[PDB]
Amino acid sequence: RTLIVTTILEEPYVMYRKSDKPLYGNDRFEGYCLDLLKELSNILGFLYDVKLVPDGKYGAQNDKGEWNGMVKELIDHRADLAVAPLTITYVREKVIDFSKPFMTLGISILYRKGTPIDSADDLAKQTKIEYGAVRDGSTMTFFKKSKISTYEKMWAFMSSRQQSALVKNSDEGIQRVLTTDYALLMESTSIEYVTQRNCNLTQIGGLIDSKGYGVGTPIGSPYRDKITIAILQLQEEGKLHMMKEKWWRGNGCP
Amino acid sequence: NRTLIVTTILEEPYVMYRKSDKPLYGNDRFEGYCLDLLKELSNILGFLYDVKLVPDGKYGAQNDKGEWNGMVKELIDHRADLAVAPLTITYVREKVIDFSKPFMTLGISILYRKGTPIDSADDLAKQTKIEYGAVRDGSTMTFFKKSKISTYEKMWAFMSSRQQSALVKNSDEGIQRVLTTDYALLMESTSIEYVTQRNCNLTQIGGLIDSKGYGVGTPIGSPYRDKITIAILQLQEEGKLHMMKEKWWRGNGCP
Ligand SMILES: N[C@@H](Cc1cc(Cl)c([N+](=O)[O-])cc1CCC(=O)O)C(=O)O
Ligand SMILES: N[C@@H](Cc1cc(Cl)c([N+](=O)[O-])cc1CCC(=O)O)C(=O)O
Ligand SMILES: [Cl-]
Repeated sequence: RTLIVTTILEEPYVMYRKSDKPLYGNDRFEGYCLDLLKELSNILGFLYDVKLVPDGKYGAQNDKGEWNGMVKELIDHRADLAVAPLTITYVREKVIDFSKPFMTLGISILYRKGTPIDSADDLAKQTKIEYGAVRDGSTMTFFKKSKISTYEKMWAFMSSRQQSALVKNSDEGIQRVLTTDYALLMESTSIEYVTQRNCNLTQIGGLIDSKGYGVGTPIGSPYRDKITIAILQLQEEGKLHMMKEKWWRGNGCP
Repeated sequence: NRTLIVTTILEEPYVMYRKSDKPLYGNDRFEGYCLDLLKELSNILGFLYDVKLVPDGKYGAQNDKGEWNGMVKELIDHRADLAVAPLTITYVREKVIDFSKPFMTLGISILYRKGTPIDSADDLAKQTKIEYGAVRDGSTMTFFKKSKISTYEKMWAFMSSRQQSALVKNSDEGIQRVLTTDYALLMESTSIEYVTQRNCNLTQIGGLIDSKGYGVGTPIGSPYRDKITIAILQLQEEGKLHMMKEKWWRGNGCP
């Protein structure tokens, strides 16, 4: 009856706690998602064991059909819940049962300060500034699948030259923005996070799409609806808003 | 394939009587954002449907005895297969019906006249000269009624005083009350956008007080809920929902 929770290291949602001594079990971790999981477990009355997804991926398909990451963990019933910044997409929703979103966001642009660039359109209609995304997350998958003129055009640039405009993780993307003439396409809530800790960076433009993070469960899970209900309540009570502010504060930038 | 019964409610610009010089029949009677959404869903999922106005003309709330009414009750009692309307996904409602994921996201905000120094809910809550309220026994009102958040608790107490006279019968009345008197209406943000496109002396004050969505309602256990959620997710990603909103919201301009 103790639930297995699959998740992934991603600041500030899930991080190894800083410690002078070895930590064990759930105490090894901290972050927004750990806080959310505590609230959920209290409300619904379950125990849980947090387990990092072994392959270190969120979840995508390969050339012919097979899934990986936390999405596959759910499909195989190697996990009961996935509590991470896991984007609710229709392709994923076809293979797992997502709760309703605990956070809403969209793709936006991370870039250095001091430029005239103001929108995705600006990037798309030029080639002097490089731009790209982290591989195999919902962000790359968005551009790859898009039939929307500008984003289709952006994908062609991004996917060209054996995908040299893409990066392996957000941290590398961030360093690339800091060091070179490069703009990173990134989920807005992570842009918010980073820009309040590094005053040299800023968001460019608004959100190019709209979507949410949801708790994942296997198709047919009896916990999904209960989790949705708890989330809706936590949102209404202002507790999700408080949780976000707790983890996003950072040092602060103008 | 059995034709689905879709309960809904007249609410501009989601669901409206179409303008015709001759009598209209069946689904052709109505138009609006929700009709377009419904047409997309039926094409994608391959179902036929009959649109039926909710007889009691209510969204869905509980009386003193916990009893539901409105489209919520229609779903619980299996008198409709789907509810396609600007129906707010709340935890209280989600307990008794099965909501699809939201086809539109929004929050409570403030509708008020341009030109005032008022900038937030907090500004309203700490004073008593400017009247403020919500649609009586509506979902926005219910948020305040139930809130344990200090500022919103304070607003509800003010709102609820004088046998709920700061509450208005409906949105239309609230709008006219904003236009005629010194009154601010707590209203769902997507409706504020609609109104301010057409009433150039009015504006939204401050940001969203909360965060929520409108979803398609289905009875608990419905086979259609997850299929619809999947269809909505896809329409959203494809940008079709945004186009649909643009279509119905765009006004003639404020020069
Ligand atoms: N939400 C993504 C996973 C993800 C989450 C976060 Cl929180 C960040 N990030 O902190 O910049 C990055 C990514 C992966 C790049 C992406 O797709 O945005 C998914 O569901 O695949
Ligand atoms: N979303 C509300 C129904 C509703 C929808 C709209 Cl679209 C408007 N409106 O145009 O101002 C009003 C209302 C009811 C007043 C309210 O709850 O604010 C519910 O789910 O009960
Ligand atoms: Cl759902």
